[PDB]
Amino acid sequence: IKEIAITHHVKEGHEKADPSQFELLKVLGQGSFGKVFLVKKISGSDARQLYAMKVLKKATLKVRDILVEVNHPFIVKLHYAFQTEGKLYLILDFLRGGDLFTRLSKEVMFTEEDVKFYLAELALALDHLHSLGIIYRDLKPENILLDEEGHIKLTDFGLSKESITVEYMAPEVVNRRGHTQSADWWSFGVLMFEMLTGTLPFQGKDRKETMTMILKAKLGMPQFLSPEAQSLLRMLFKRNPANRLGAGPDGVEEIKRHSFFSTIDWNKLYRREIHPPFKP
Ligand SMILES: Nc1ncnc2c1ncn2[C@@H]1O[C@H](COP(=O)(O)OP(=O)(O)NP(=O)(O)O)[C@@H](O)[C@H]1O
Repeated sequence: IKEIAITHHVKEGHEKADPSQFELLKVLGQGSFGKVFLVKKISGSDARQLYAMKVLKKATLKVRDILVEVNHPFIVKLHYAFQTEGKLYLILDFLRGGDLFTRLSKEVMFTEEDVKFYLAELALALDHLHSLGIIYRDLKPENILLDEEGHIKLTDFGLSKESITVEYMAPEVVNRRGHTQSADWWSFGVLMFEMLTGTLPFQGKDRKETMTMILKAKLGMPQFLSPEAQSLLRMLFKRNPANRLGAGPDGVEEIKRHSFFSTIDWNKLYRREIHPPFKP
C-alpha cells in the first residue's frame, strides 16, 4: 500500500490559496473528523465563489495527479489543499442539495426504481475509486450528498483523515482479518437494504453487539421487494469477500449486468442524461 500524503493542491486554472483568501459564512455540517464550513473566496480568479471547507490535522490517500484522477461526475471535487500551523485545509465543491437520506425522508411514496437510480450513480463512483486502487472504507449515508440538480455526490474520495458507524462495515473489516474493495460492495448492500426497507440489517444495543451480528447473525430477506432486488441483496451479502458480487473476474460488470439494474443505461447515467427521481 502506497500512502500518499496530502499537503498541497491547486486545481488547474486556480492560483495557490491560503487561509487569508477565505472568509467563514456558516457551518454546513459535522462529520466524524470535524465540522464542515461554508466559505467564500475573497480574492483571485474565483473571487466570490462559495466552497465547502474541512480543517484537519492531516490526511493521506492509501493506494493499493491522483488528486485530479479522482475527479468524477458523482464525487466531490477538491479545489485546493494547503497546510498552515500544523493544520490541513481542504477546499471542496459546495454541494447544495443536502444529503440523500434527508431528501428521501421528505417523500412518502418512493419506489424501488427511485432508489435504483441513486444506487447506480453510487456504483459508478465506487468503481471509479477502485479503478485507482482506492477503497472508500467508511461509506455511510452522511457521505452521500446531492448537488443542485439532484445527482449523487460523495463527500470524500477515500482519504484517511486525522481530526485536529460500524453498521455499514463489512465482516472482514469488523474482525480486522483483511480489506479489499469488496468491503465497499458490502456497505453498498447495507445502504440498499436500508433505503428499500427503512431499517438496518444489523444493529444491536451497542457497537460490540452490532459487530457480532455483522459476523454471525441471520438476516431475513425482505419479502416485498422485487425478485431482482432480493437477488442483488443475496449476492452482496456474502460474508466471504471473494464470493461477493463485484469481486469476480468481471469486477464491477458483475454488478452492472445484474437484473436489478437492467433498466439502467450506464453510459447515459454517467453523462447525467437521466433525470433524478426527485429535485432538491
Ligand atoms: N462538500 C460539501 N458541501 C456541503 N455540505 C457538506 C460537504 N461535505 C460535507 N458536508 C456536510 O457535512 C457532513 C459531514 O460530512 P463528512 O464528509 O462525513 O465530514 P468528515 O469530516 O469527512 N467526517 P466523516 O466523513 O463522517 O468521517 C455531511 O453529512 C454534510 O451534511
